[PDB]
Amino acid sequence: MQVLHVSSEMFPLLKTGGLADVIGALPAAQIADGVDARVLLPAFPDIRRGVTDAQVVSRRDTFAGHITLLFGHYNGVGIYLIDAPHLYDRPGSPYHDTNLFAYTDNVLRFALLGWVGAEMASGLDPFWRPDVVHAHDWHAGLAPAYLAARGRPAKSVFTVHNLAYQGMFYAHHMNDIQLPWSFFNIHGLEFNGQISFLKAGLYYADHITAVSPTYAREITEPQFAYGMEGLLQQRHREGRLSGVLNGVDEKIWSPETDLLLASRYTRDTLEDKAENKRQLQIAMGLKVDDKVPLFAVVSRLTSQKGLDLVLEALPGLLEQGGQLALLGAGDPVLQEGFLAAAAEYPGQVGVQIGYHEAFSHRIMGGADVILVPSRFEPCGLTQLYGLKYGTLPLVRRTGGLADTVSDSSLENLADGVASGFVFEDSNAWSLLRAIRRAFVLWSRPSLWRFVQRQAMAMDFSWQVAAKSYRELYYR
Repeated sequence: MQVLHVSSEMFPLLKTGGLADVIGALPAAQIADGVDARVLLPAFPDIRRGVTDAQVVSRRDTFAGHITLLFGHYNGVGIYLIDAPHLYDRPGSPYHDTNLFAYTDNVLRFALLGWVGAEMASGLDPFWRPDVVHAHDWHAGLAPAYLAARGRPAKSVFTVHNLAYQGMFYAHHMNDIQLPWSFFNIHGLEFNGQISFLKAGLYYADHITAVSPTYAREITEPQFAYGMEGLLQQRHREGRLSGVLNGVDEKIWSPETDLLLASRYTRDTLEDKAENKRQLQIAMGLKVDDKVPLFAVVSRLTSQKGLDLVLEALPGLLEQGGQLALLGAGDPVLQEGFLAAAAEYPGQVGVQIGYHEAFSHRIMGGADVILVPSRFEPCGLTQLYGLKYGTLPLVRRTGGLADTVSDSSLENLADGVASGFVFEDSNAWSLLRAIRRAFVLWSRPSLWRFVQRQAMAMDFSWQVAAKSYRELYYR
């Protein structure tokens, strides 16, 4: 089977969001799983620097200028690049000028991405054509549309990584992107008076995907849907809306090999995790002290994430002996409160304001618990890391989290399935209850170790996502 992924970025060559890890990690899983997967990306400069061996496949004109299709490999997976300097050769963020405004011609720039995707399905490359074009997020949102206009030469699945970015453009661009006029219709890429690459992808795709089974069900509810509820419910009725959980690259994230840690450890050497802790408390300003549970937060500081809730809970958490190390940024109000808390409880509350992937690993590897109290969770990733590192996640029961963590109930404990802590409601009382639960578990160290081994044993690798999508593709 032959899938072609169409996105706008790919770890590690270029990344601005979690989407790029998928594109960077899924296709290789697929390759090893019976699916011949390839990737089509704009030829952004540092996307291009990475593919040393690129060679020409075709030189063509376009409704947006001279493209020249290249092909080479990267870490063993086939990459196609749309070489189009007037469009793609730009320093700064591939999405905007130094002055932080989008590139006005962006519509042309990503319609192009879609169109090449669709063209691939019609044989733009004489040696290889995809059975399925897998389009990814609004950037590739038109690919399922161009496909439709070509009477669906290959099947298309579109996954939404960010229901939030609608990919809006003015209606009068209909005259530039070369799709059938009829497509600009509420039943089609029309959305609140404008074009929407997303509504496009959402409407035209043979089948749609969200990043988790439940967030898949979730977005059919109007609270979640950013106004796409109608379409979504329908695709659901029809059975062309499901969720597939994303994966975790063992190569980057994994306590056995993580070169960022004071000490690597395994599921049956958890005694080795202790220096990692010690070091963390140290590095963060916290009483070095192992008799006590260290709760971490590594997240954008926002309401969606639940940190207002963490802040309300804080005093209680501290009251019962715990400590908190936080690493993130976002809403001012929150930043204040957490600094205030550090000031108020120096030694047991330690707060870094900012962002820092290297340091997050040291956190992920030192902490005892990882707090993910989301009001809703589009990209349930943090908690997978926790599980993988044996640092038990405490999470709200929503999106990916609801699919990924097992509460430390007696049931789950005896069934050897418990892997963390869960709370139902989005208020501080219920969070506190899970916090309480954590201490109670903590105070029975052998059980704690029991649950960590369980967390660590769970398979949330890409090989899993691969199977899932493989199966999808054959339908």
